[PDB]
Amino acid sequence: DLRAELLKALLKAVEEFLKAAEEAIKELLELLKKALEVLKKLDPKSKGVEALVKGAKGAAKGIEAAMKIAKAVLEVAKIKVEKAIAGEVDPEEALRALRAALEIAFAAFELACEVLKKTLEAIKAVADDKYTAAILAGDNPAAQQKALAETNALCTDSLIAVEGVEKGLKGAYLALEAIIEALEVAEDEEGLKIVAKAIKEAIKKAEEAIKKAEEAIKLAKESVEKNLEKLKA
Amino acid sequence: DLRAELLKALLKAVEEFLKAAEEAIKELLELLKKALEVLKKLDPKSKGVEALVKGAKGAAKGIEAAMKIAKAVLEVAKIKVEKAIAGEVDPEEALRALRAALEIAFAAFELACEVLKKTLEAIKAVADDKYTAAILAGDNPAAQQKALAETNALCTDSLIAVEGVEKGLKGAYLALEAIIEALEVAEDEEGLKIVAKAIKEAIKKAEEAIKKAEEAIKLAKESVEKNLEKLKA
Amino acid sequence: GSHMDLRAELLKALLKAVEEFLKAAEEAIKELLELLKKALEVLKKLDPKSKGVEALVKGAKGAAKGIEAAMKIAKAVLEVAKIKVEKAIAGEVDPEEALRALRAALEIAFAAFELACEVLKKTLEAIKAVADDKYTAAILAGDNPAAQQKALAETNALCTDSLIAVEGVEKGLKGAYLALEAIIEALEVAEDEEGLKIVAKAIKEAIKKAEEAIKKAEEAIKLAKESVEKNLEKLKA
Amino acid sequence: GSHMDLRAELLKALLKAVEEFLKAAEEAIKELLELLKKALEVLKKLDPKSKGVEALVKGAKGAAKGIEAAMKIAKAVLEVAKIKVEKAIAGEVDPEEALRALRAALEIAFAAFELACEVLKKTLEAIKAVADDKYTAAILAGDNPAAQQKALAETNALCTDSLIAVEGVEKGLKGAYLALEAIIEALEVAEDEEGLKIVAKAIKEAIKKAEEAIKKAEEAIKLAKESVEKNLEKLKA
Repeated sequence: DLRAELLKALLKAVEEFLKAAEEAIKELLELLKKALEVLKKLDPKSKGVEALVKGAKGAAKGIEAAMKIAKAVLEVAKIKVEKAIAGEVDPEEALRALRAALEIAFAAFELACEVLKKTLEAIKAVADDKYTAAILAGDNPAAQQKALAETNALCTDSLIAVEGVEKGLKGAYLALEAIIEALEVAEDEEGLKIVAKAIKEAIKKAEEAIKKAEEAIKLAKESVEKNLEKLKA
Repeated sequence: DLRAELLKALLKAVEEFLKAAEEAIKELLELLKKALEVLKKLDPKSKGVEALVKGAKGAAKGIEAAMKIAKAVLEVAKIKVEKAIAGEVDPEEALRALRAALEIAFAAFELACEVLKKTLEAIKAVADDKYTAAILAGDNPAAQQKALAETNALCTDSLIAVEGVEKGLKGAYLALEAIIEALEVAEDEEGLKIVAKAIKEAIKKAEEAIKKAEEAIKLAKESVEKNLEKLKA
Repeated sequence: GSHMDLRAELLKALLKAVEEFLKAAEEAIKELLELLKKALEVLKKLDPKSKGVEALVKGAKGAAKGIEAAMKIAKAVLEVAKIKVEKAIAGEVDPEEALRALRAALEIAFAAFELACEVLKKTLEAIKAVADDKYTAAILAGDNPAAQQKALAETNALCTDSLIAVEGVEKGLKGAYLALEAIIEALEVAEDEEGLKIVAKAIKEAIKKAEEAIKKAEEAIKLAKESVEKNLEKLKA
Repeated sequence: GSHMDLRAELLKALLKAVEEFLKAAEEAIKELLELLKKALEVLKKLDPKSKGVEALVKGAKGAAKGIEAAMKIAKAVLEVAKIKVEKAIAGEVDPEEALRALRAALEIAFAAFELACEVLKKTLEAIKAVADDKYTAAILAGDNPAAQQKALAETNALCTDSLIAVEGVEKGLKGAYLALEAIIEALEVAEDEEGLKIVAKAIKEAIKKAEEAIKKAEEAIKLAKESVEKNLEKLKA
C-alpha cells in the first residue's frame, strides 16, 4: 500500500516537471530565434556566424523532437504505474519508464539552455570585437565605448536569467532522481518504510522547486525579450 | 570475515563522508542566502537577477530534498551491510545501497557549489557592468576603478574558497567510488585478497581527505562571509 | 502483423537515421582534424620555443589518433547493428540487442566527434591566449603600441570567429544525437503493443526532425571549413 | 574454435594496451601531484593571509590524497583483470566478467588522472587571478605602474604557457582513453562469431593507434614537467 502510494505521488510530481520543462523549452526556443536574428545583423558576412545559425537550427529541431518523445513516454509510464499498482507488472519497469520520461525532458531542456547561452555569449563576443575595432580606428571612440558597455550589460543580464532557469529545474531534476534512486534501493517492505518519510517530503519540495522554477521562467522571458529588443535597435 | 571487515570500514567511511557533505551543504546554502542579497542590492531593477534569485531558491530546495533521501538510503545501506556480514544477503545489495547514498549526496553537494559559483560570478559580472558605466560617465573614474578593483578581488577569492571545498570532497568521493568498484570486481576470495591492501590504504587516505575537506569548509565560511560584507558595505 | 510490423517499420527508419548520423560524424571528424593540423602550425609559429606549446602539440596529435581509432570502431559496430536490426525485424533476435547495438555505434562516434570539437576549441583558445601575451608584451615595451593593438584586436576577432564556427558544428549534431537517443529510449520502454502505438507518432516525427538536424549540421560543417581555414591563414601572415 | 582464438587474441592485446595506459597515467599523476605541491607554494607566497587561498590548499591536499587512493585501486584491479582474462582464455569464466574488470581498472585510473589535471589547472588559474588582483590594485594606487604592468604581463605569460602544457596532458590520455573505451564497447556488442570477425579489423588497428597516443602523451608529460616546473620557479623568485 505504501509502495502504491509513493508511485502515485512520484508520477504526479513527474507530470508537473514535464509541464514546466515544456513551458521552458517553448520559451527558450522562441528567444533563440530573436537572438539569432540579432547575431546575423551584427555580423552578416561571417561564415562562422552562419555555421552557428545552421547549427542552432539543427539543435532546435532535435529539442522539439526529444520532448515529443518525452510526452509519449510519460503516457506509457502512466499505464505501467496503474499496472504496477494492480500487480500485473514489476514496479521496476514503471520506475525505468518514469526515469526515461524524466531524463529525456531534462536532456532536451539542458541543451536549449546551452544553445541560448552560447548564442548570447556569441553576440557579446561579436559585439566586443566590432566596437573595439571602431574604437582603435578613431570612429568616435566616445560613442563606441558606450555602446560596448551597454551591449555587454544587456548580454550579462540575459545570461544570468537563463542560468537561473537551469538551476531551477536542475534542483527539481536532482530531487526526483534521488527519489527514484531510493525506490530502486528500497526493494523490500523494510526498505520502503525507511525511505517513505524522506521520499514524501522530497516529492513536496520537488513540486515547490518546480513552482519557483516556473516563476523564474516567466522573469527570464521578460528579461531576455526586452534585452534582445534593445540590441536589435 | 575479510570481506565483512572491509564492508565495516567502508560503511563507516561513507557515514563520515555524508557527515561532511551535510555540513558543506548546510554552510554553502547559508552563504548563498547572503550572496543572493548582495546580488539584488547591486541591481535592484533587473529581472534577470530576479529570475536567478527565484531559481537559486528552487535549486536550494532540491539540494535539501536530495540530501534527506541520502540519509534514508544510508540507513537502508546499514541493514544490507549487516545482512552481508551475517551472510543473509549478497554483499552486492549492500554495495548498491552504499553507492546510491554516496552518489546522491555528492550530486547535491556538487550542485550547491555550482549554484554558489554562478551567484558569485553574477555579483562579479553585474558590478563590472555597473562600475564601467560609471567610469565612462565621468562620475569620478579614479574612485570607481578603486571600487571596481576591490569588488573583483572580493569575488575572486570567494570563488577560490568554494573551489577548495568542492575539490576536497571530490577527492574523497573518488576514493570511495573506486573502493566500491573494486569490491564489485573482486567477488571471489582470491580477488578480495589482492585489493585488500589497496582498499585499506585507500580508506585511510579517503578519511584524511574528508578531514582536509572539513578544514576547507571551516575556512570557506569565514572567508566568504567576510568578503560578502565588504561588497554589501 | 498488427504490431510486429510497426516495430519493424520503426527499427528500419531508426537504422537509416543512425546511418546518416554516422556519415555526418565521419565527415565532421575528417575536417576538424584537418583544421587542427593547420591550427597547430599557426600555434607553433606563434610560440616556437615554448615547451608548453610543444607539449600541447604532442598531446593534440595523440588525441587525434584516439579519435581516428574510435571512429573505425563506430563503423564496424554499425555493421553489427545492421545485422541485429534485420534479425530483430525477422524475429531472430530480441529487439533490445539491436537497440543496444545502435546505441554503441551512435555513442562511440559522437564521443569521438565531441573530442574533435573540444581539441580544436582548446587549440584556437591557445592561439588567442599566446597572441594576447605576445602583443601585450610588445605594447608594454613601446614597440609601436598602435600597430600591436591593431593586430591584437584583429587576432582576437579572428580567433573568436573560429570558436563560434566550431560551436555551431557541435550544437548541430548534438541536436540530432539528442533526438535519436530519445527515440531509442522510447523503444526500450515501449516493448508491448499498447505502448508502441503511443510512441509511434512521436518517433516517426522525431526521425524526420533528426534527419533535418543532420542536414543542418552538415551545412554548418561546410561553412566552418571555409571560415576557420581562411582565418588561420590571416593569423599566420 | 577459430573465433575463440580471435577473441582470446583481442583480449590479450586489449589487456596489453590497458596495462600501458595505467602505467603512463600513473607516471603523469606522479608528476602532476609533484607540480601541484610547487603550485600551492607559489600561490601561498602570492597571498599568505588569504583564508580563501588556504581553503584551496587544504582542499587540494585532500584531492591529492584521493588521487593516490584511486590509483592504488586501479593497479590492484588490473591484476584481477589479468586473471579474469586468463580464465576467459581457458573458457572457465564468461569474457563479459573480464571486460567489466578491464573497464573498471581503465575508468578508475582515468578518473583520478582527470581530477589531477583539473586541480593543477584550477591552481594555475588561481595564481593568475590573484596576481591580476595584486598588480591592478597597485597600478591604481600609483605604486610604479610601469613596473607593475610588466610584472602582470610576465606572470600571465608564465601561467598561460603552463595551462597550455597541462591541457596537452589531458587531451593526450583522453584520446587514448577514448580508443580503449571504444574497443571494450565493441567486444561487448560483438558476442557471436559473425560480430567478432567484424570488430577484429577495427580493434587491431585501434590498439596500435591507442598505443601511439600513449607514446605522444608520454612525450607531452616530459615536456610538461620541464615547462611547468621552470615557470613555477620564476614566479617563486
